[PDB]
Amino acid sequence: MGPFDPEEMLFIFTRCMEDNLEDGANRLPMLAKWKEWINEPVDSPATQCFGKCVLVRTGLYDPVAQKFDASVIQEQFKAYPSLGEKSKVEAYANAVKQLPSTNNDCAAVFKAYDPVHKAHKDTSKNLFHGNKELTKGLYEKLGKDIRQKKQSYFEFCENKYYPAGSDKRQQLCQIRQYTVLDDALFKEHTDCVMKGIRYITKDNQLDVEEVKRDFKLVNKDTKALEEVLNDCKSKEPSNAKEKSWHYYKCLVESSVKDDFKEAFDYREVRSQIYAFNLPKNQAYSKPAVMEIDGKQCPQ
Ligand SMILES: [Cl-]
Repeated sequence: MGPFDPEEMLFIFTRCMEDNLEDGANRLPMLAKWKEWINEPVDSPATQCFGKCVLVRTGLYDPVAQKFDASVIQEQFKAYPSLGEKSKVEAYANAVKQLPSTNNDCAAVFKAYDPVHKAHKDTSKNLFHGNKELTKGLYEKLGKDIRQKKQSYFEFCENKYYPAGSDKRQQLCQIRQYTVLDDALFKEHTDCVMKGIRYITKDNQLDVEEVKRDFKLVNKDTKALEEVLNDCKSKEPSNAKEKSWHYYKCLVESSVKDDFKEAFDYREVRSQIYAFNLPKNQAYSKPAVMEIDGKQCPQ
């Protein structure tokens, strides 16, 4: 588990908040605290499950082992020497290592970790891209090489593989209209997108639940999707680097293609603001039915 870059941690925090914030009067007060690494109220099931969510996605809590795991702390510090002081990182890792084996329920996981969170707040916040000043500097260093805050993930990938001002830019006319290109460049670009929206994991595996999540958000049933994906999986290519493209092509050409395009389009919109749904769950409405950088597409 790990290391995680700033975008990866932002994804984790915002996803866990989206899934765990209450839907009533407590929503905004809780959001204001959790955003600032204040895991309160400690007695709230919402806070407890939020905390467990973050710990599971980072690998600090291993739900299979039913124990905490400090390995990610060392992986994180190795990747980001500027974000920790060795003695402090070691003290934090030690505190995690010495936590007892803990049941895989929100309350138990949260209660066990909370003392560590508080005793090592700055250490953990700095290391895992929660320090606003440090993270701003890292985003500047990375520039075009990482998806930036408030940037469409699709645009991040497009700009990497089909850069503005290049003879490649024109291909976006076809790409944005769901034309499935066959070349190595497009396969890499599609890997960038599919991994960026988490349809494909870091180890090139399909995450059916993530695709389903996006169907449900556009009010589409997922039974037909699951059947299509099962068929696509039965014909999965053996070369790891082609798996993202394989699933993209399969979905685009399948009997769920229209629902897929609708779901994928809305995911692109939501990828522009990771906190899209946090102040309040936003209602989805199908956009009314092309230009690239102001230039008219010939198709
Ligand atoms: Cl964002």
